[PDB]
Amino acid sequence: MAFNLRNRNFLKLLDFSTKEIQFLIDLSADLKKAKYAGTEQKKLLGKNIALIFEKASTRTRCAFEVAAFDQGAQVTYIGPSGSQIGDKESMKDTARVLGRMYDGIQYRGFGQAIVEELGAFAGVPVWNGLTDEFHPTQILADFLTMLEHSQGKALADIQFAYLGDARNNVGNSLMVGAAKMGMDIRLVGPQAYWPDEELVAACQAIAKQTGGKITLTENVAEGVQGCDFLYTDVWVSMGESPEAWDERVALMKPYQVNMNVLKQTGNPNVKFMHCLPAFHNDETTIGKQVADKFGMKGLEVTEEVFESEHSIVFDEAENRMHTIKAVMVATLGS
Amino acid sequence: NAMAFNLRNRNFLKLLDFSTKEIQFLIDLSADLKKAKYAGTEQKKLLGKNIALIFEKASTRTRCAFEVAAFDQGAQVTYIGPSGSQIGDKESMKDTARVLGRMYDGIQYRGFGQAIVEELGAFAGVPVWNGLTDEFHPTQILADFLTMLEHSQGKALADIQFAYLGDARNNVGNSLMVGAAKMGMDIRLVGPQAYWPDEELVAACQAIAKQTGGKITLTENVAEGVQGCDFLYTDVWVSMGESPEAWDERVALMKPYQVNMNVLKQTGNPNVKFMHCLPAFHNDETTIGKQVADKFGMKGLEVTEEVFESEHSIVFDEAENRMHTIKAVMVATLG
Amino acid sequence: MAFNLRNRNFLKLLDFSTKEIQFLIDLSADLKKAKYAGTEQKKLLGKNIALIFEKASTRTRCAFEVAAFDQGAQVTYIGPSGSQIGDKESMKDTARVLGRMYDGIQYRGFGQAIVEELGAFAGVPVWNGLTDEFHPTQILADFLTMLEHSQGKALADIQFAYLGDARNNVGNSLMVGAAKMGMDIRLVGPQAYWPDEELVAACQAIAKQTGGKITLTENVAEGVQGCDFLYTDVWVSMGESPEAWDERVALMKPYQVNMNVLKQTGNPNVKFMHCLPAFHNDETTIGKQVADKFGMKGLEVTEEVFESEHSIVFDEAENRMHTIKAVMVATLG
Ligand SMILES: CCC[C@H](N)C(=O)O
Ligand SMILES: CCC[C@H](N)C(=O)O
Ligand SMILES: CCC[C@H](N)C(=O)O
Ligand SMILES: [Cl-]
Ligand SMILES: [Cl-]
Ligand SMILES: [Cl-]
Ligand SMILES: [Cl-]
Ligand SMILES: [Cl-]
Ligand SMILES: [Cl-]
Repeated sequence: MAFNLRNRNFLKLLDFSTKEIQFLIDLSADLKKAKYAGTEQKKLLGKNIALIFEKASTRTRCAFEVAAFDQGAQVTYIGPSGSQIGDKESMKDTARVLGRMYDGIQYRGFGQAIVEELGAFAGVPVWNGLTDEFHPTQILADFLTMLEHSQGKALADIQFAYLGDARNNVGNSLMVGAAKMGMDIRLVGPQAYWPDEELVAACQAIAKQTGGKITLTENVAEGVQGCDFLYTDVWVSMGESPEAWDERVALMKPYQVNMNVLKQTGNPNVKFMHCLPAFHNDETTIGKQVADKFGMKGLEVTEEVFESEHSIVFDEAENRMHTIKAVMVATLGS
Repeated sequence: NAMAFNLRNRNFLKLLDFSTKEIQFLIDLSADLKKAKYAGTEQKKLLGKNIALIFEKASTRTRCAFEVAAFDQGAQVTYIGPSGSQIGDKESMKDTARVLGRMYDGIQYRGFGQAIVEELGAFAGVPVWNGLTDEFHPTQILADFLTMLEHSQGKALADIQFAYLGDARNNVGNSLMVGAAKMGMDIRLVGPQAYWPDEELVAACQAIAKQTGGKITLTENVAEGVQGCDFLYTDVWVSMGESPEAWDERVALMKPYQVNMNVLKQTGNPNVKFMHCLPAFHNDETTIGKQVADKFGMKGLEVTEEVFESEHSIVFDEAENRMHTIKAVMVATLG
Repeated sequence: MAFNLRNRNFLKLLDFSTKEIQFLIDLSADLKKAKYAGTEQKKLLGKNIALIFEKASTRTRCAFEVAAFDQGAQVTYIGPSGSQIGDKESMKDTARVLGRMYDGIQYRGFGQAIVEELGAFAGVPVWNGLTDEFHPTQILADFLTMLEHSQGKALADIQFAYLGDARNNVGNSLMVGAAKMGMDIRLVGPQAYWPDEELVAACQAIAKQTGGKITLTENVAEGVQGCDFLYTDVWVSMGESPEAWDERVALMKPYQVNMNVLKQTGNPNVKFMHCLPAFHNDETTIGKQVADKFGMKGLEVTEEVFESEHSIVFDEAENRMHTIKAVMVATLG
């Protein structure tokens, strides 16, 4: 497997087989154990990595940096300003220049087309740290986390529901991943925000080969029944207009993950997941503005759920690093 | 070493969180690490550690000190600047703390209310170091006391007399007063009464000082405040984050507390040394300093160029010592 | 030259002799070989470098970072905001503080006077990563690249033309460098944008000693006749007001490097160079806005040229790193 991943880009899970994805998750677990044991071998010694961010990030950027450092690599962070990218230099040119100096490149930003163009022109591995359409490294971490908290199930045995805006990058990626791994995923939200028809048809085609199931529904009780995990994300994503809150809060509010939703699973051990950052109280400037305008306290999840014993969001966040490390080691390591 | 043991895994949020002997230990360790770097004998005690540096205010010395100290000790760093991350607009400090705590071995924070750094320190689960808040600037004062010891030819801190002039209730004034009380020093806070430190903080420091033999004097009178001082210290009259409307109201109030050569002469001490945490407004070579001094027809604000560039000024030794003392804090808490 | 380069600042090519510049070029080639062979020895192990940027950068910043990393050094990037520089703290004070903590300092920004002040006060080597007036590290990379693509010619044997805005940092530095190395350079552009007369005079004096030739001309046909390389750069530089485009497109467009200009060289082996970033199509926001407004496809260079077999811009861009490495190794190693 390892050999088959060296020099690969990591642009989207549609580009990877079931067994490649399982391999990456297994490698993540091995690297995690090694870091905890003090026995990590540095497979990226002497390698230099460029991290391009055109959107804000805490987890993803930090995960890249720490993963690189632990593995012996050095990093250059190219933030939303300070470089020539976009205003003064094309992505084809930036890809070719960075490919001359760096051993691998991460990109977070806007359209998937941009990352694909980087991936085609750079000549070194390119990794997608989030695009408007997909967020592949997040789902690797999510699946590692589900396996850790399931105590001996395979992925193909796990049932989970994603609530809210199912057509954002995280919803898209969860559906693709669930299909690839034979899981039972429910997307529970307003029909206007279900994923793109062609993406759903592609994933259903995949799911019929892997034994996976994909349910779209507006009905919370039906969607969440028997779930091991409940997942949600912000209702308006980076780059979108705040006028979207006016269009969406009324449609999404029934899909807020609150204690009643956990109770509707019927599963006393239900675990709550969120990719983060989350709006669960008034301790952010945006969350407070939205909550005040619409008369809410927490948006996609309440404080009571987010801070409960059912919440595994910080384990999930940690696993961003271990899984990003696995991607870099598989694609760039010795 | 008992001090070393009790310091492992601690935050460094404020000097009020450390004993007199712990603070002495950190100063002593700083001197050892300084000697080691100069001799080429420094051992890397932070090999494989990763540190996150959160900055919500600008910085040259503190940022650079944390980076170089980490680098020298074998650690790697992530700088998380005023924007580019999810902090504050999209993610709470409690959440940020817990996430960073999962990935990094230690975290620096520079920013606004002390309450924020305290929250980060409670929630992170790894050492959190305060690189400046509105209320306190603890790493600065470690550097200052190492510098005073290096320039005092064998005197202990408990033997040193010093005055801080100007805005005595800013972070550095607050911290100098706590540090002086801890270490048994004689400190005079010299400034307008409205800018004296909070009465509750003064009372806490007077209690600390009674057991160490320290002395705390608050006065508006410069000549009585500086008599006999080994060191004179000042800082800008308007601090980061305060409204810049304050310059109009404060320059004329604070101008009597400018450190100039007459003030040095009022000490009556030919060996007097001048200290400033930096950055300093001492001429027309900054945009802000030039605009505010020109408004009053002044050449320099809190300190003159004549004092700042004199043989009495030890500000660049003090600046260098920011690195060696931040190194001690990180080695003690994570080494 | 080894003894002579240790602890030096690298503020402008005017400060270096012909032999020192050739030594840096030769060292860059040796370091490039070592990285490609996997034999690179770390001569900056344990050194810490500060990188101050008051203007944007992709190549220069990345070059300094990768060069340092490869050589065992660590770096602090101090970007256009986040520090106390300028508004709160003087450059004399900044220099002195950074000199206490770091082993070397890079500066990219505005007036050359600022970098000179930093180099006078820091007490450690200071390197100019671009100023309004000069861009010395670029020209090292450019001359390394010419030597690689000239089939055994020496620099003193090479003829080249720079087209467009001759008084920008890159035009200035190419003229200085051409003078130092005995080259035949033509600066080809509108006379309002020819380099300062005092700098031209200084370069002519240098050229008299080295056998170099410096020509200023508005004539493209004559200017490019026989050249081995054609070089251009954007018509409006960082820190200039965007209103400059309206003045300069009409004056500069006859100096666009297009396939007809390459043809006018009479040289089937002519190669095209550009410091980058370049406006050669509509795939940047500034480039698209300006070109669309003026009915053009590409500004200083066309796509047809830039993506042609004659274009060596990515080799040149790579060479930014190997040449910055040499500057650091020579001055701090
Ligand atoms: C990690 C952030 C994911 C969110 N859907 C967004 O794109 O903002
Ligand atoms: C190091 C800066 C200290 C100053 N009192 C401020 O807070 O701006
Ligand atoms: C490397 C950029 C060169 C250009 N003359 C500028 O100053 O913008
Ligand atoms: Cl994906
Ligand atoms: Cl609830
Ligand atoms: Cl304090
Ligand atoms: Cl004076
Ligand atoms: Cl030059
Ligand atoms: Cl053409």
